[PDB]
Formats: sequence, structure tokens, C-alpha cells
Amino acid sequence: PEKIPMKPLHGPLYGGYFRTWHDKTSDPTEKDKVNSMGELPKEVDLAFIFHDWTKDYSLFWKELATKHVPKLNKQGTRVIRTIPWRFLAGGDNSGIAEDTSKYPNTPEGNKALAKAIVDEYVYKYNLDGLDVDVEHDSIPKVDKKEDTAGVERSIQVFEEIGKLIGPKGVDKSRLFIMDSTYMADKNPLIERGAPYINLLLVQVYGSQGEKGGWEPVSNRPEKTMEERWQGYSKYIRPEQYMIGFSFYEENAQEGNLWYDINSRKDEDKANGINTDITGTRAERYARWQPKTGGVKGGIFSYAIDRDGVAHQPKKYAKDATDNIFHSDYSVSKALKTVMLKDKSYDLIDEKDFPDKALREAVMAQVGTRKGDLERFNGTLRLDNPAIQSLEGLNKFKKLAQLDLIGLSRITKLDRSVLPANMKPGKDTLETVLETYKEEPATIPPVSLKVSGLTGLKELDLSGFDRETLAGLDAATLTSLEKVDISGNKLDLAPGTENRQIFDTMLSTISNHVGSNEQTVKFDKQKPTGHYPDTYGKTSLRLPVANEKVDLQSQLLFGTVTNQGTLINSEADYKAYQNHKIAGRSFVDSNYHYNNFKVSYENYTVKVTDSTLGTTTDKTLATDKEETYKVDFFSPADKTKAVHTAKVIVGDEKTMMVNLAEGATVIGGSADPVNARKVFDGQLGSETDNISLGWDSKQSIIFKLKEDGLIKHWRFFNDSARNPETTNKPIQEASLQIFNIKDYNLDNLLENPNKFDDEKYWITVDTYSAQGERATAFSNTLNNITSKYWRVVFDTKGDRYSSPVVPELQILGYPLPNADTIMKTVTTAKELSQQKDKFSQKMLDELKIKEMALETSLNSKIFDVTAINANAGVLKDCIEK
Ligand SMILES: [Ca+2]
Repeated sequence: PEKIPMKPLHGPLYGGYFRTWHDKTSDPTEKDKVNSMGELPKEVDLAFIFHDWTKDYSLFWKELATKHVPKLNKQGTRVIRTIPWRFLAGGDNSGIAEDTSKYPNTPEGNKALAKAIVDEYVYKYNLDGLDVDVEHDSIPKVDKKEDTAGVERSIQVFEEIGKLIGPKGVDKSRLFIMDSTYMADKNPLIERGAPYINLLLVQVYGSQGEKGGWEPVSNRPEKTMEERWQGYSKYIRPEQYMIGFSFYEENAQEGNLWYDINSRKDEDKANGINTDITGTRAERYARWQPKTGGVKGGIFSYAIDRDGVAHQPKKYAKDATDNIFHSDYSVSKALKTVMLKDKSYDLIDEKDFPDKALREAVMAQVGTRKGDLERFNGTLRLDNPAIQSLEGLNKFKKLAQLDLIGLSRITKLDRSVLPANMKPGKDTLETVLETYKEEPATIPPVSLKVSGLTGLKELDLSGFDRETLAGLDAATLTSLEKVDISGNKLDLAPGTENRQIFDTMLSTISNHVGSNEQTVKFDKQKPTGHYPDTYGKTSLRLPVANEKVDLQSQLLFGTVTNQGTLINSEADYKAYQNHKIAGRSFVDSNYHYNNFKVSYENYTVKVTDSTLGTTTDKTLATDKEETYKVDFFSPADKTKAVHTAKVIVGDEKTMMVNLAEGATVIGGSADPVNARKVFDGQLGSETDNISLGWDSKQSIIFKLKEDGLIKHWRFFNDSARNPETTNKPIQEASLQIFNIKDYNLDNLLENPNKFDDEKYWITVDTYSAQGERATAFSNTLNNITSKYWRVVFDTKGDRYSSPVVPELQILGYPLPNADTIMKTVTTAKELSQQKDKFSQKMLDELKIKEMALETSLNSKIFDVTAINANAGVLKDCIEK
């Protein structure tokens, strides 16, 4: 039949999914189906056809096209064909797209598929639009496997369909609709599909759709109703957004029980009808509006053939409501009535914006509903010079950006003609949804840009707590005769951008009517205190004394304004407090240093000494001569330093390096793979098996990587990695170097585990645990130069008390030929004890060159060049 013309879509809308297998004409076999899709009331704006694609129902499609559609159109109801996502791709159950012959994955093939799709599902029965179901159940598949190529192809075709129908199509009278279960960032079709659709329908069935899901790990609601909208707010307009609940489907199973309408009473066994809307999730969905952006397009219901049917009680999730009922659609009519009482959908009129040019701009850029003014958080640009009055701007509650451009007829700017969110504030919009507990979100103040207002005589921005004056093109405000920027948070110190803008306005005013206390106001400012991006004090030299030092207060300090003004101390702020403009300060009298300064109270430190020993104490004792590296951390990020400084107590000592990191395990009675983990440079993961062996006494024979002079060593207990360790700490320990003087190195390498015995080695230090808890042990070493080492750990407990050592550090400074340098300095000592062989005068000259080398070897500032020189002087002196 010929298509009855219908008025353009105008929300708030009600949609409904009518399942085809519940229309009388669908299956003549049964008679329990007493419902008809043509019986849907005028209250329904969108009648969706949800079909069982395995069924034929040829009698239904005829009834639909010839009787249902004319009846529904005449009352103003549109009929939309719902097709699966996979119908746009190919593969399993893809309908038309199964025939790859006529519709290949080509540009012209996709273009042909799009035409065939609208031909078959839209125009064939003269329907009012196409609805694409995009969810997991409708995903493109090939042999039951999800197909990326299919999904990617379905992004096209969709674009091609959109060129035929929808707001960007040839036939705009046909709607193009996407319904989905996905979030925007999980919907691969929304980004390129959104410009082609009229409406986006989100399925939010059940309490999980309403409240969102409770995420276990975070102790916080995820995927909430507001988050879902916010995700799609990037792609569509609020008026295109429709949320959905579900009626009770007969014989519904677990996973399909939503309870979006009132359940059956646990005693009323003979009744399956409950047309009451009171307390339902559907009634709450009808009244729900987004907090930002604007008012929604409306709501929709699934299984609208089950309208009026009570839900099966939750107690029976493993009935009278499972019978088939003849619906009169009371619930649908009731919900549409609720949405029509929503005053949010009242049109923005001349009362809101008396100026026609302004009213037009708002209607184009924001919306047409009064409730959009409460929610719009985008950008309103006013660059139409015709605008004579800004009356109505105060109606904006959440506006993000306002551009006043070239409006040369405006003579005054104040709070009465500016957005209500000029000053800070919280969300006042009430919530209608159930929650798991609603903390009022912070409404960001509107960013204001004013340029070209050449007729502006008064500018009043007082008492808005404005953070900055950025946006004011003061040079263009040539008619200014009065200004008031007092009572904000502006930093008006000289050299700042805020000051530049103010001075320009001041100059204009002085020339016009003269600058006085009634034409120029700027005081009572409370500038915000911020953390500096960088810190200047990277070095601190302290004398050796019996004093404790607060590292934070001496290295990590300072508060900066958003204009760049850095205040490092109360003295700096006092100098800031008497910055004068026209003889008086701009800073509020009650805004003191403690009110302005940021707090470093919860910052943490990491102090590393020259032996690479670490502490986390913010207080440093200067009773010992030591050089430190100090890292500072913010509470927000404990693994990333906001500032690094060097602290030198007494004479500076060069920072040592772990010469044992990356060493090679050669032997020793220990797990060779875990033994390598004491040299990896980390404490390891708590979950990692790091035990050296089974016996309580394990040993490790290893080789260093770089020639160096060893001056220290350190090993950690398991408690350094895990404070709650059950592993027994190391009781006895020995650090050893190879006895290369009395034994052959070659024998050691060819068979290492034969030399896993003390006699082949020389103990250079011994550790005996005192008893108290200790995360590590460290000790000094007297200039050791051995490439090959041996270490023995022992917990001295029972067996199965494995020696657990997260790291072994052998510290010192890099020095090539260190082994040889110590040879010639050792020979110098040997010859000095041969007093029967050389004269005292020959020895005294030698001792000078000997004590010259030792001084450079033990020099606090480690000089490799000087060491080489003093070693060369000595070696030539020993020859002969
Ligand atoms: Ca380790």
C-alpha cells in the first residue's frame, strides 16, 4: 500500500521490540498466540520487528505490509526492520551476504550489498527504517569463529547503507538505527557509523545495566549508565540516545532474567498480570536524564508483546507468568505518559533568549530543549555581530567554553548575562537511578574568551573565583570605562599574563574616564597554590656535625601560581603580599601563607649512600662523612621521582657501582639459575622462587665482568624483598677471593666444583648474624682486585631451610688493570720490608711513591688518571 506521510521524529520517543513469533498470523499451527503487532498504540513511536530468522512466517510479512504498516503509520507509528550485525559482512547465517558471487568484498560489492539489504528488508514491505543489532550474538563469524575481516567489512556497507537511508542518505524518510550492548570503545561500528544513524539504542536490561557492574578489584561500580552515555557522547547527540529495558519473556532462563518490571506476588499464584509501573526500572528509565550533554531521545522495551505481564518471582529462578497473554499495552502507554510530563523537553523559546540571533545560535550549537541548558558541557561560539542582547546565557549550568567574538553591540558583561558556572560548583541535578550506596560531580567553570567587543563599557567578573584572565583580548576592548576582577584567584604580579591583560584594560579606562576606586576593582584575590614542575636545589653541602637535617625542607620546597610566580618561602610570599596596584595590594587580607602553600608532608624519600646502601628516612644525620643521592616521590606516584638532589656531608665521595651485577656463576653447591638472580640488579618478585638450593648451606663461585677496585660488599635477606617472609635469615656468611698465588686458575675453571672448598680460597670478610631483624648486611673491603670470587651462605637451621638471598653486591669503582696496579703497590710493600737489602734512603724514596699511589687509590674523589700516573711512577721506580 501507498506510504502515509508522517510528521518528523520529535522526542521524547518510545520504542518497542515486537517478537514476530507472537503475532497471530505468524504460525497457523498454534493458537496460544493471540497478539498482533498492529495492535500497538499511538504512544509507541518506534515499532521494531524482531524476527526468528530460522522461521518462515510468510503469512505474517503479508499481514504486516498490507494491514499493519498502514494502520501503524496512520496513528504516527514507524515500523523498523531489525537485522543482525552479520547481515552486513558475510559468513555464517549472514542472509543475503552468503552469496559471495554477486556481493564480493569489494567497494562495488559492498555498495551492492547495501542496496540489496535496504531493498530486501526495508523497501520490500515499505518499512520506515532499518535497525542493525550490534552485539556478541550477532557478531560476524566464519565456522563459528569470530571474523575480523567480516567485522571490518561490516564497518563499510554500513557506511554504504547510510548513503541510501538515514540523515546522510538519499532517502531520509527511512530511519537508520543502531542498537547495541557494547560500550562505545568496545563498539567497532560507532566511530564511522554514528554520522549515518538517526538513533542509537543502548540495551541496559536489569540492575547491572542500571547501576552498572560492581568491579571486584576496584571496589567501585563499572560500566554505569552515565559512563555508557559519556562514551557515546563523543559520537552522537543526546537526542539520539535511547535506553532500553526488557519485559518478562515466557519461560525465561538464567542470563535472561532482568526484573525490569514488577514481579508476581509470591502468593497471587493465579495471576500473571501486573500493569503497575510503580517502582519499576522502566519507570526510572523513563525519567532518567544524563547529567552532561543534554536530554535523551527516549526509552524502548524488548518483547513489547509481553506488555502487562508480571515477572516470574526471583525465588523460582530454577508458572502463571509463563502463559501467553493478550496485551493492551498499558505499561507502554504509561511510560510514554511519564516522559511527556518531563518538563525537560520544553522548547527553548524567546523567554530563554530574547535576542533572535542568540536564540538561533543556541538552537544550532546546543539543542532545542530547556533541559539541554542544564546539561550542555561543550562549546558555544557567539560570533554573530547582530547579537544585541546576551540575556539567557545564565541558563547554562555546565558550559565548558564560551566564545564572545566581535559582538560590538554588547555594552556590559556581568553575572546576569554570563553562564551560572562562571563560579565553581557541584552538580545539582537529581539522580533517579538506584545505586550501590551519589557524590555531586564537580562542574568545571566555563572558559571565557572575549575578543572584539568594541562597545563593551562595563566588565564585571567579580566573585567568580576565576583562576586566570586568559581569554580576554583586552586590546580590543576599546570602550572600557569600568572593570571589576576582584574576588577571584588571579595572580596579578608584574610580568604575569594576568597583569598584562589587566594593565591594558586599566590604560583604556584611565584615558576614557580616569582610573579610580570605583571604575577599577581588582583586590581580594586568592591565587591557587600549585606544585612546581621542576626543582632547583640539586646540591646540598653539609659539614660533619652532630645534627639531623630535614631533607624535604632543604631540597623539596616551593609553591608556584598558574602565572609562573614561584614562592619558595614565607618571606617570598610576604614580598608577594605587598605587590601594589594603585597603592593597594591585590591579595586578600585573609589569604595567608598557610592558606596558599602546597604541602609536601606526604611526600617520600629514597636516600642512597656512596656504597649504594638505601634508606627511606626523611631525616638525615650528618654525624658521618658521606655522599648521598636523594630521590623525592609524590604520594600519587611512588616509583617516579619528582626531584633528584645530591647531598654531600664532609668531602664528596664518588658513588660506587655494583661490580658484581651481571656476573657469571661458575660453580658452587647451589642452583645455578637461581644463583644468577643474586646478580640481576633487582630484589626480584615476591612470587619468584629464589632459593639457592635445598641444604641450609649453599655456595656460589662466580666471576666479575669489569676490572675494578673493590671497596665494599653487601648481601640482602629475604625480608628486603618481602617483609612478611617466613624464610630464615642468613646466619653465617663468607666472602672469598681465589687463591691464585698458591693454586692454578686453569684447574679451577676446568673443574669448578672440585674447588668448592675453603682451602682453595681466601676469606676476605665474615658475617655472623647478631640476631635482630636485618634486611641486609654491608661492610667495607680493603682494595680487593680478584676476578674470581666465592660466597658461602648459611642459615644454620635445619635442612629445607634454604638460604634465600635476593641480591649480592660487590661494590667499588671501575679501574682497568686494577689487578696489576695492586701488584706493583704490593711489591712496593714487600721490598720495603727488605731493609737488609736496600738503604733507608732508597726505601724512603720508594715509600713516598708508594704512599702516593695509596692516597690516590683511597681518594674520596676517585681519579683513575691520577691512579695510573702514580702507579706508573712507582713501577718505574721498582725497575730496579
Ligand atoms: Ca635479585
